[PDB]
Amino acid sequence: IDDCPAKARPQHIFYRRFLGKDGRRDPKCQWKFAVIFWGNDPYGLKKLSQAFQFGGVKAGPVSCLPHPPITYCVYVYCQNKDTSKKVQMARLAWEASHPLAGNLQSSIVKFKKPLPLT
Amino acid sequence: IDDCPAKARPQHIFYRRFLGKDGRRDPKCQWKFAVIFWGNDPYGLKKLSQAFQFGGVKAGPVSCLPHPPITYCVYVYCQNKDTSKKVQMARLAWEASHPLAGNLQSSIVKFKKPLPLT
Amino acid sequence: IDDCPAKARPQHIFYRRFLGKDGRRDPKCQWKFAVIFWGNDPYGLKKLSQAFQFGGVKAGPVSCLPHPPITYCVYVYCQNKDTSKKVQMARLAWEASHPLAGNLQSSIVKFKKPLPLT
Amino acid sequence: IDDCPAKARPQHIFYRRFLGKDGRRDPKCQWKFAVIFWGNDPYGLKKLSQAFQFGGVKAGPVSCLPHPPITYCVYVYCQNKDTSKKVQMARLAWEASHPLAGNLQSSIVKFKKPLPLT
Amino acid sequence: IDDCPAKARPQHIFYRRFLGKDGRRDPKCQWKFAVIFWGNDPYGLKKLSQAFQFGGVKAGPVSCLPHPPITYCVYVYCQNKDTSKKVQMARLAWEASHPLAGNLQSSIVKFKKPLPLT
Amino acid sequence: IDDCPAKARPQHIFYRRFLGKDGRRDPKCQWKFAVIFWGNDPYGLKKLSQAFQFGGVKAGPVSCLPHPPITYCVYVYCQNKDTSKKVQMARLAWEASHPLAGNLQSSIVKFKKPLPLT
Amino acid sequence: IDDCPAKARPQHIFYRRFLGKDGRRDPKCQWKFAVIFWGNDPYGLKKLSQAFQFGGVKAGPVSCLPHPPITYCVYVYCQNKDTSKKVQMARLAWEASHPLAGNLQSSIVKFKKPLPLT
Amino acid sequence: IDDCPAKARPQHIFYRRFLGKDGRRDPKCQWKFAVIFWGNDPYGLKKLSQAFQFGGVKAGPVSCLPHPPITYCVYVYCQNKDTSKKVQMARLAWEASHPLAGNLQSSIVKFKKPLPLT
Repeated sequence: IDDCPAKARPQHIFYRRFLGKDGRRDPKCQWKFAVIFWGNDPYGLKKLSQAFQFGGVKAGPVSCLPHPPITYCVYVYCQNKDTSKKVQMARLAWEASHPLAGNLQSSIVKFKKPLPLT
Repeated sequence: IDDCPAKARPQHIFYRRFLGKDGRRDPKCQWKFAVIFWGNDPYGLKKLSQAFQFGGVKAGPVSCLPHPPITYCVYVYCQNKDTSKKVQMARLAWEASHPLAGNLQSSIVKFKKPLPLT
Repeated sequence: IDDCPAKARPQHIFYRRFLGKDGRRDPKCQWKFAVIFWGNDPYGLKKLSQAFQFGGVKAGPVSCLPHPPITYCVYVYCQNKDTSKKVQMARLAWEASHPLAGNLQSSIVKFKKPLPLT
Repeated sequence: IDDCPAKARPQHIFYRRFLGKDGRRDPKCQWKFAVIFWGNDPYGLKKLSQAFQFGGVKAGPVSCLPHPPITYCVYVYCQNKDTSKKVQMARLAWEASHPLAGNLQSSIVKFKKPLPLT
Repeated sequence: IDDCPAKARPQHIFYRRFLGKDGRRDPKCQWKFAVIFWGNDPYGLKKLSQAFQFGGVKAGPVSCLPHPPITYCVYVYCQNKDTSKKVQMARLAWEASHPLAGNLQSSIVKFKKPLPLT
Repeated sequence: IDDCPAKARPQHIFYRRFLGKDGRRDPKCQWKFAVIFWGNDPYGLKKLSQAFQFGGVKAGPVSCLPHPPITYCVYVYCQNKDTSKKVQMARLAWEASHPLAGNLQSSIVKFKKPLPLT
Repeated sequence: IDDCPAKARPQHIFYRRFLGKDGRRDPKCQWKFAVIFWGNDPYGLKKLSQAFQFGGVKAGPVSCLPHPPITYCVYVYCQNKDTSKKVQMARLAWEASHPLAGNLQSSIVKFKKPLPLT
Repeated sequence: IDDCPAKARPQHIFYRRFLGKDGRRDPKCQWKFAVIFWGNDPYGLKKLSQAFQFGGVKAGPVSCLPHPPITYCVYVYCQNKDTSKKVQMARLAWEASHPLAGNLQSSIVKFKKPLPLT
């Protein structure tokens, strides 16, 4: 937690408690699952990206989405189907608990072939 | 919210924000789903029971469980499979956000035949 | 049977014969299943609750249901899907065989995560 | 009930109450389902055959089974999957309720193509 | 074949060739499957019943069907789903090959619980 | 039948009777299904190919198979899953009924995208 | 590649690179799968047939299709469901990359019983 | 094609031909599907990102992946399951056809909730 930059620490401590065992170091599992968080606010999305780094849950850098109002997004990568939806619920928890946090719309994601994270 | 007794109001306001549309008045849906919250603490379970009364989510009174340390439990009844697990996540959110709240272990529940709530 | 209070003994002896092996002591099985009996009559529901205590089948205390005419209910917890529906049929048997017994409407119940009874 | 011969009347009245709506006249349903009752006793099987004649449930005459102690059997034909298992439970009810009745072992049966009963 | 009565021998020799391995002595398999042959002609149905006796396929005696023109039927019991439909095709083969044989309408049958033949 | 060359007429008349409705002109159905007949004998396979031409069943010309003893094969194209296996049984019928006919080993075939026959 | 005739070598080298491991020598797998390429051009279909010979992928000789404009076709036999569709994509790749090549319409094929290639 | 920057034009023209109808303007479909291309080379990934912009297929900007040798990735978003795998095959086609192009490893991706592209 000391290693994680300060800005996302309030979030980090929250998610660390929220997720539990399914969020920390389950090597046997394969990572087939991620969850994309998209929002117009780059600031909060960066905080979210910093917020999730774990044994079972990792998040990439902030990224733009295809435009047919720029949409920014950050993918949050998980192990199983449980933690995939649980992270989605983890953020909504923070939004409800902490009103000052922005509202982010997200969808669960399933990958067929495994991803290179272990 | 004025009608709901005070003790569960902090919880109520939380869940009211957490759940959203799937937690309020969806008449078309049939109630096949509930979620049981079991814990040794009657006090917190009573607060939980008072906490959930909604259009899509209703909770019965506190009840004991069969003993082969008395276990108390309160069922929380939902509409669909989404709100069933979402309520389970809603409580865990409160526990993580508010540390002073007790730890309650729970399981999602599926009913075959419909239940008389509309 | 001597231990079980008298009032539910006529029922108990009935269910003991009706259920058989699937109703007595199957430890290998996990309890994912229960069956809720709801009715307006507290008296008969109490008798039902006393009636079911077994190795594979356990019943909690009488409990109220959420009101949008008070409805009382008693959950009857089972091991597998077979005994879950079989108990539902076991009560209907008693109602048909013994006319004096009240009419109780019930639904089979499925739980996702296991329940703490062994 | 007057038309049904006397010997199976005690059974008939029982099953008539036990089965209910799913046992009487549901024309929309197709008969894909039957249930075979096999036992060594021809006497009781004949009584069973006389016992089941209904709108949704019909039973053929007593019949022998292939021998690799003669086994006699009587098929009981139903509409849906509900009534198929319900009849199986209906007999077990009679055996438990009435001890003097013999013990009959039976299995539920599924037919792919429909059967000529309407 | 010498043991099998003469009348069904032309049929027997036919089915013996038609069915093959799946029709003779597969003990590992459980008998969940039968096929009912129903027809108005008792004579041909008796010949059919005599025609099928095998390691994997057995047929009971001729039996009547429930009447809402008497219908007679004979069940032919199999091991797996393959032989169940194969026997249905085996008879149709005989009808097409031998025109003098009567036309019999039949359906494949599935049993949930196993049957006492081994 | 007059149009079909003579050599396969004995077969043709057989299959015409064996197959019935599912073998003649069902336009609503899509052809997703064929059945491949492979054998070392080109002569009999040619007769088989001539034997099957129908509204619901069509057969292509005799063709070789990949060699890692030349294997010849002829595909027989059907409408639904019923007629696909039924044709497989139709040939086995001929082999059993008529001993002089050669023994041909075959497998049912399923195609994902539809085939250009209507 | 030296053994394969020259005309299909440009194709062969292409498919050899395109397919990879799933296209070369996987003995453990069973061949349940093929893919049929149909087209009006016999010339290109012959080139295609010569083009595919592999450890995991084999193609038979050019063959006609049933006519209710002669259609020629060549089946390409695979191991698993992956290579079945991959070959279909492999040809489309060649058509897009090399414009001079003809346009061939094809469908993936599934066989129930295994095929004699190993 | 004039609008698309030059560097990815050779790719663009290729994919435009490869994909066809399923790659251009199918509004009725919902976008549940994307495909992630990950590789160590930022240069080629940028070319890939520029290469895919279509009615049915859109690609976001180049993005990094979580590190437990920096991995860069670019997501390519599709409509249905067909185009999702087809794009994966579309790139492999280019790699096989054009050797000078780098080798990129990728996996198909499924999203539960729809994505905001129409």
